[PDB]
Amino acid sequence: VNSFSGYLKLTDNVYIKNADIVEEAKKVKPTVVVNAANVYLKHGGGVAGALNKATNNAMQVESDDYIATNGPLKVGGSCVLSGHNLAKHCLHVVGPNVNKGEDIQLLKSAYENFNQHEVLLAPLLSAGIFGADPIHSLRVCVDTVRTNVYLAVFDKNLYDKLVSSFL
Ligand SMILES: O[C@@H]1CC[C@H](Nc2ncnc3[nH]ccc23)C1
Repeated sequence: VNSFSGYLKLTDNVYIKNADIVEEAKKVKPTVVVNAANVYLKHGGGVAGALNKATNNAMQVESDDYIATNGPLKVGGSCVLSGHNLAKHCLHVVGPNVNKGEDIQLLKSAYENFNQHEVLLAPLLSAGIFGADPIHSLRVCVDTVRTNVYLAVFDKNLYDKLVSSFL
């Protein structure tokens, strides 16, 4: 039993809700919140900008130190950093950005990072400003993630489309 509430169950291990991931993280305090990161951990907009804003820019400060030490992430890769006031940990995962021409097949690799964590609160990778089809992202999530994932979808209209079209 965990504290996630109001989710629709899609599969044995994947759950979905119309929610603001920032507000969901603030209420649940999950062990892991996933950020829709880029390779530079520049959290300017989309989910990343919203998560970072909710940390009063502490996520960005920590991220800049991480990059200065380690260099950029790989597309499809991840790193674990602090969850600040939102979660114990933040798993920064880099899905491909279609608006940069990145290969969509890397979306499966990106979701594989979730399997290193037993339970996660997450957005749909490569959705929103990353330019992928959220319906495809949900399919890859379901077919790749084996651990327990709670997906927060900000837009009510998209949420309804994802549920109604789910196979
Ligand atoms: O990137 C586009 C634009 C926003 C959508 N993604 C999100 N999904 C869950 N919670 C969120 N809070 C803020 C954004 C957000 C998709």
